[PDB]
Amino acid sequence: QCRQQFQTQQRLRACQRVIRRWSQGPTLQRCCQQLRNISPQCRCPSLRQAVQSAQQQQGQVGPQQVGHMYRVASRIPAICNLRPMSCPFR
Ligand SMILES: [Cl-]
Ligand SMILES: [Cl-]
Repeated sequence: QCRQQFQTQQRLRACQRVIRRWSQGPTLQRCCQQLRNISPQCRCPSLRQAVQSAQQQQGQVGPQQVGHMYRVASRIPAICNLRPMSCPFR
């Protein structure tokens, strides 16, 4: 279950940091390894959880900035060369 994989791979904490990095405040390689270790069909679910989790170390996050964080997270599979390359986050 994707929820379990997310917890096991360190809550994708390095990806949380990439997501905030590019959301108005070697990490990417650790992010891609954490995410690689999640099964393909669970990567977008788990990046969704990473976005949620990343807002917690963030202060105030307005909804525009939140949407930005999902936009960042949706490019991370493709950046990492991991299927499914993009997440719709519908
Ligand atoms: Cl931002
Ligand atoms: Cl690297």
